[PDB]
Amino acid sequence: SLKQFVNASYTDSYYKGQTALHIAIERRNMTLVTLLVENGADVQAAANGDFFKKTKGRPGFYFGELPLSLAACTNQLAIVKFLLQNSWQPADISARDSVGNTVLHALVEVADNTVDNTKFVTSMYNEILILGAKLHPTLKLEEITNRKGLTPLALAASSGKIGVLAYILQREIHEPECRHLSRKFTEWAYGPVHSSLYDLSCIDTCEKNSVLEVIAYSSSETPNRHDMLLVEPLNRLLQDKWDRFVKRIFYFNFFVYCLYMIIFTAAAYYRPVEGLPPYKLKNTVGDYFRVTGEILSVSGGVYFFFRGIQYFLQRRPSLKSLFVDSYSEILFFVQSLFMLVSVVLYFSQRKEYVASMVFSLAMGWTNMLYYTRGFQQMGIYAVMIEKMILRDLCRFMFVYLVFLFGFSTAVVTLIEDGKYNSLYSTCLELFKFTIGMGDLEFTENYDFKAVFIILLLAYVILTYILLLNMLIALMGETVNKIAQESKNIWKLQRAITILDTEKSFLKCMRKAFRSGKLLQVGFTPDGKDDYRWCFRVDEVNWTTW
Amino acid sequence: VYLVFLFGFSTAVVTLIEDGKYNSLYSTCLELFKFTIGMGDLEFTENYDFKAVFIILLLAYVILTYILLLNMLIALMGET
Amino acid sequence: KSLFVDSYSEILFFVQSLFMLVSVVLYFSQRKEYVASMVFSLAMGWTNMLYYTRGFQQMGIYAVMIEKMILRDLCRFMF
Amino acid sequence: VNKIAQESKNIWKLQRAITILDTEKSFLKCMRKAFRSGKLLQVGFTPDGKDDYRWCFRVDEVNWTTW
Amino acid sequence: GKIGVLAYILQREIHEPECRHLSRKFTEWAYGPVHSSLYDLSCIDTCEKNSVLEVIAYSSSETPNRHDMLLVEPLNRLLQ
Ligand SMILES: C=C(C)[C@]12C[C@@H](C)[C@@]34O[C@](Cc5ccccc5)(O[C@@H]1[C@@H]3C=C(COC(=O)Cc1ccc(O)c(OC)c1)C[C@]1(O)C(=O)C(C)=C[C@@H]41)O2
Ligand SMILES: C=C(C)[C@]12C[C@@H](C)[C@@]34O[C@](Cc5ccccc5)(O[C@@H]1[C@@H]3C=C(COC(=O)Cc1ccc(O)c(OC)c1)C[C@]1(O)C(=O)C(C)=C[C@@H]41)O2
Repeated sequence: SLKQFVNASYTDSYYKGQTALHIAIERRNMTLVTLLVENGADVQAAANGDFFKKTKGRPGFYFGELPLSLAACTNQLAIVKFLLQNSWQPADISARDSVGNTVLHALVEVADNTVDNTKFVTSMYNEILILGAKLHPTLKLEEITNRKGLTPLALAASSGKIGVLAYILQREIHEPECRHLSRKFTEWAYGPVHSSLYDLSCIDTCEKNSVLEVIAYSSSETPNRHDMLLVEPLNRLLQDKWDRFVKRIFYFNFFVYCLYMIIFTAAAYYRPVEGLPPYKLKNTVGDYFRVTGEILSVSGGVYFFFRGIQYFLQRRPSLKSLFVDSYSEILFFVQSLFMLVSVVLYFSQRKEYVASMVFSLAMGWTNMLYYTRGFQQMGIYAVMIEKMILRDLCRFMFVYLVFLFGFSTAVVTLIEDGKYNSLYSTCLELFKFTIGMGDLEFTENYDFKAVFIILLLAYVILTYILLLNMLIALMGETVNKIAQESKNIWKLQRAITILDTEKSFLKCMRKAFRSGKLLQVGFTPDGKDDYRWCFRVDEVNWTTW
Repeated sequence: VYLVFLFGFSTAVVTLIEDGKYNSLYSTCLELFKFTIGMGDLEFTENYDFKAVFIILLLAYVILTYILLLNMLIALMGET
Repeated sequence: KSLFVDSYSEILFFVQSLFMLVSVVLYFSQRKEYVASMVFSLAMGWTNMLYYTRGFQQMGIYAVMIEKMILRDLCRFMF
Repeated sequence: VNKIAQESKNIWKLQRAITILDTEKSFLKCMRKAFRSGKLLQVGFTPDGKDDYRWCFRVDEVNWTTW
Repeated sequence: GKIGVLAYILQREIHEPECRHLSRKFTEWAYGPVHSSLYDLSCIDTCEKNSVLEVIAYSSSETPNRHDMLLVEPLNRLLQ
C-alpha cells in the first residue's frame, strides 16, 4: 500500500506531525508537492510540534501548522492555488489549527510591519480571499474567531500589525463577484472630488472585539498602539464622534468636576477648629452650608472610588499594566482613597483626618489636568508633563537623592553638638540650596571650618551647577523627541475618552451609532442586498483624471 | 498649569494651617509663589499640627513647580 | 596618562579607600583630624554608588552623561 | 547632550563589558559554567581526517527576502 | 581598532570545498526565513593571552573605535 507510506510523519513531540508534503512546500519544490498530493498525501496534516509553535524562549517557526498556511506564510502563491484547487484533494480553506487560527490568522501573525514583509503578506491575504469567495461563496472567512475569540481584523488590531490593518480597513476589490469582499467603496466622483465609503463593520461596535475597543484598551505592549489610530477611517471616525456627540458631554463633565472641587475647597477651608471630631451641627445658615459641602465632597469621593473599582475589574490589568499605564485612573482612585480615609478618621474622633483631607484636596486640583486632553494645545502639554515625570524627573531624583544623602551624612557627621546635628535638619538645609536659599554659613558648631566649606562647595557644584543644569539640558533633549509621539498619545487619550463616554451614555440614546445605514453593493453571493453602515469621506485629487 | 498647581497646594496648605498669621488664601498663595522666584522660606509658619504633612506638601509643590514645571518651560521655549 | 584620562571610577574608589586609611592612621595617632578624612570618605562613598548605575539601560547612560559633563563642560566653565 | 546620545550608548555597553570580564576573572566559586555556548561540531573535516569542535555560539535570524 | 577588518574576520564565511574549515561563521539549519548561524568563538571568549574581548575592553583609550567594535554582532550578542 501507498496511503500509509506517503502520509508518514514525525511522532516525536518536537517535530510532531511534519510530513513529506510540509517538506516539499518548505523546499519550494512544486513538482514534489504535486506528486505527493497526487499520491494521496493528507493536505490537512497538522504539524503541531514544539518547533512549529511561537515559543519565544526556544527556536521555532509558527506558520499555522497546515500546508496551506505554510505555503501562504512563505510567499508561494502557486502552491496555495494548487492546494486549494487541485484535482485529487483540495485543501479546506476554513480549517483551523490547534490554536483555532486559520490561514488568515497566520498571515496576520507572520506580519511584522516591514515594507517587504508587509507587501507580500497583504498580497497573499488578498489572493486567499479571492479564492475563498470563488470556491465558497457562502463562506465568510474573516468572521471566524480563533480560540481567543479574535477575528483576523481583531488579531491585527490587538497584535499591533499596523501594516495589515491599514490594508484591511481600506481594502477595495475591483471586479465582479468580489466587490462584496471590499471594505472601501467609491460611491460618486464628479470632478477631482470623490466620496468613498468605509464599511465600519466591527469598527464601531460588534459583539466583543470592536477595533477601537481593542486598540484603546491595549495592554501597552502592543508596538504601534499610538500609530494605528492614524489609519484613515479610524481617525476620521473618532473626530466625527467627538464633534457630534462627545464634545458637549466632556465639557459638561469638566464643568461638573470644577464645581465639585470648588465645593470641596470651600468645605475644607471653613472647617471648624475645635478639637475632637465629629462636630455638632449648629442651627445656623453658615453651618448648614458647611455640612452640605462636606456631604457633597464625601459623595464625590465615593463616586470616584467605585469608578476606580469598575475600571480595575473591567480592564483586569495584570499588576504591571496597573501601573505602567492608566496613570490618570490610579491618581483619581488615590484621591478617592484619601477622601474615604479622611471620612473614617473623621468619625473615629482623630484630628488626623485633616492630614488625609488636604492630601485629597491638593490631589484633586492637580487631577484637573486630566481634562486638558480634548484640547489640542493643553492636552499635548499635559502629556509632556507626564512623560517628564516618568522619565527625567525620576532619574534625576534618584541621582539627586544619592548626592543629597551622601553630603548630608558627611556634614552631619562633621557637625558636633550643634543645633542641627541631625539628618533631618541637615537634609533640609542642603535641599534649600536647590531652591536658591542656601545659607552657606548656617552653623559654626564644628571644628575644621575648611572641611565643612569644602563639602558644601562640592555639594553646590555637583547638584546646583552640574545636576540641575543637566536636567534642563535633558528635558530639552526629551521634548525634541516626544513632539510627534505626544500627538499620537493625545489622540489615543481622546479615543479612550470617547469610548468611555459611549459606554456610560447616561440617556439610552441611539444617536451614538453614527454614519447611516447605506447600501454598498446590493449583490451579496445570494440575491440579497447588503446594508453595511458605511462612513462617508470626501476627498479631492488633482491627478488621475 | 502653574495656577492650577499653585491654587491646589495653596488651598491644601491653608486648610492645614489653623489660626496662624497666614491662614488665608492671599497670604499663602503669595508665600507659595515666593518659591518660584527663589525666595521660598520653607518654614514660614509653625501654626499647625502634623509638621510632616506640611513639609510633604511643600516639597511636593516645590518639585512639581520649581524643579519640574519651570525647567519644562525652559525646554519648551527652547523648542519653540 | 591612561591612568587618569580613563579609569575614572577606579581612581575614585581608590581615593575613597585612601581617605579611609588616612582616617584610621589619624584615629590611632590621637589626632581629631581623623574626622576630616572620614567624612571625605563617607561623602565620596555615597557618590561612588553611581558606579552601579551601569548595568541599567536608562540609568547607566545618565551616569555616563554626568561624567562627560564633568569632564568637558564643567571644567571649562569652572576655569 | 545632543551630541553624546549614541556615544553614551556605546560607552555604556563598554562599561558593562568591563564588568562582565572582571566578574568572570574574579568568579569566587571556581565555576566552569562561565564558559558558555556549547562544544559543537562545525565542519567535521579539517585538512586531515579529524573533526573540529570549535565551541560555537548560536544566533537565530529571520529574513523575509532571498527565498 | 580596525573595525572593518575585525567585522569581516569575526563573521567570515567561505563557501567552497576544502576552505569551509577556514570559515568562522557557519549556517547549521535554515527552515523558512529562520536560520541558525554558528560563530566560532575561538580566541574571543577565552584563550591564552589575547582574547578579543579582553583586548577591546582593556584598550589604552587611544584606539580609535574602542566604543564601536563591540557593536559587531557576535560580540554584542555574546556579552548580552
Ligand atoms: C505617580 C504617582 C501615582 C504619584 C501620585 C501622587 C501621590 C502624586 O505623587 C506622585 C509622586 C510625586 C510626588 C511629588 C512630586 C512628583 C511626584 O506623583 C504622582 C502624583 C504626582 C502628581 C503630578 O501631577 C499630575 O500628575 C497631575 C496629572 C497630570 C496628567 C494627567 O494625565 C493626570 O491624570 C489625572 C494628572 C501630583 C500629585 O498627585 C499631587 O498633587 C500630590 C499631593 C502628590 C502627587 O505619586
Ligand atoms: C575627578 C576626581 C577624581 C574627583 C575626585 C573627588 C575628589 C570628587 O572631586 C573631584 C573634583 C570635583 C570636586 C567638586 C565638584 C566636582 C568635581 O571630582 C572628582 C570627584 C567628583 C565626583 C563626581 O561625582 C561622581 O563622580 C560620582 C560617579 C559618577 C560616575 C561614575 O562612573 C563614578 O565611578 C565611581 C562615580 C564626586 C566626589 O568624589 C565627591 O563626592 C567629593 C566629596 C568630591 C568629588 O575630583
